[PDB]
Amino acid sequence: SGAIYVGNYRVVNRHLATHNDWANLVWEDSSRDLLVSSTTAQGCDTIARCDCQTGVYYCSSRRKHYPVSFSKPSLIFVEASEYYPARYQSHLMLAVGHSEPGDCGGILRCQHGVVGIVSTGGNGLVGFADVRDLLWLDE
Ligand SMILES: N#Cc1cccc(CC(=O)N2CCC[C@H](C(N)=O)C2)n1
Ligand SMILES: [Zn+2]
Repeated sequence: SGAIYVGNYRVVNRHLATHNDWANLVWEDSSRDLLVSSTTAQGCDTIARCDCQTGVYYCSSRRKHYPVSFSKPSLIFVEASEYYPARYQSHLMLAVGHSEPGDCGGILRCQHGVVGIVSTGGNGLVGFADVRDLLWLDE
């Protein structure tokens, strides 16, 4: 679990969005596993606007942060799950690092701010949904 809180927006994994997220929907994209909802309170986070390919992510299944080198956002095949049919997930970045079911929502940050959130993983990989191209989150 986990979310990004920036301005009057809450960014979550689309497959973990709550009834309240859907009732306050701003934007969602199944191909990216992202959903953004509106908030009444001002958020605590700021978004990176950069091309960093290294950073640190929070891994809830270890209660620890780990450093990672990750690939540039791209279209990657993701096997079927209870949440989605087998499909290509766009704007996804992969890295070697521990993740297991439950780690989705953990934040990836570089020196510039929030880069994205955990969205996939397994077998010593961890995949992050990029948010750096969503410029409207800043206004
Ligand atoms: N974190 C993590 C992790 C590690 C091992 C396994 C998993 C589960 C996983 O990959 N998916 C299930 C939920 C929806 C996902 C998607 N974006 O399509 C795919 N996550
Ligand atoms: Zn950066």
